[PDB]
Amino acid sequence: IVGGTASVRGEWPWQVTLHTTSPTQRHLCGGSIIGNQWILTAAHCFYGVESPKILRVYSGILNQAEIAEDTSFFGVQEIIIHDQYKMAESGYDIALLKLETTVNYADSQRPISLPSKGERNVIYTDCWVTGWGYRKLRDKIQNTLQKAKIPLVTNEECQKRYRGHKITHKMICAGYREGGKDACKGDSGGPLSCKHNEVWHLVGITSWGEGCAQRERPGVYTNVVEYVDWILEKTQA
Ligand SMILES: O=C(/C=C/c1cc(Cl)ccc1-n1cnnn1)N[C@@H](Cc1ccccc1)C(=O)Nc1ccc(-c2nnn[nH]2)cc1
Repeated sequence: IVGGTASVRGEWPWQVTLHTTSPTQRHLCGGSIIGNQWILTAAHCFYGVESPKILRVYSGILNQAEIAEDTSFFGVQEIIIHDQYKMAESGYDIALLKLETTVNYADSQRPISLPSKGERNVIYTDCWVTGWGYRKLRDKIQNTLQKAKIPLVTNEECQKRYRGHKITHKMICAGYREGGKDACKGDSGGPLSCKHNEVWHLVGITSWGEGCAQRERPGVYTNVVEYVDWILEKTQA
């Protein structure tokens, strides 16, 4: 997260850190708890991942330093990637992880609500991006979970900033014209969370951008409301 600040324990309890163990254990991507056995994340996180056995999901984490060999984690039973997905920049950048065991909800770990199709006209004014990603294009994975409040921009605006791409209706963009606050490397798969009528909604999944926090280059996110039917179908199995 560029231009953000350290979060406090318990303020983003749907946020998880997904680790891979191959070739060695490290943070791979963010994710969001959406059900007792279900993490929603980005499809692009699973490049080269041939088995769910190498994945570990850690919940209730503020600092990566909390994760040692003796720290509890959730195993992954199955990775479900959208069948139209090919790469992040062309969309369908969404995936589900079915956990091996169930998350017992607490103030440290609880699900975020999905957006409603009836809310497509809602102007979300209180949106936050979170994660352990770089704080500059060249930086490193953060110990402490970061947060930044970032304004949504219209898809029409976003398209003008990425004329070499197609910004689709299943994408949503966020950023300042002058830059300075954005997701960055290591934040992908995590949530863009918007508070509306005193409830947090999972509006976006951190997906891609050209550089981090650059002038006239908003961050691009998977537009979650455009996938609620897909999420339902896949979780009903
Ligand atoms: O995490 C991201 C974020 C990309 C991104 C998203 C938005 Cl909304 C706006 C700008 C973005 N960036 C553009 N250039 N950098 N960020 N991307 C992942 C892509 C990816 C994930 C998994 C597998 C392959 C590729 C990444 O680089 N992740 C990442 C994770 C860890 C490290 C890392 N560094 N040191 N140790 N681990 C570096 C990069």
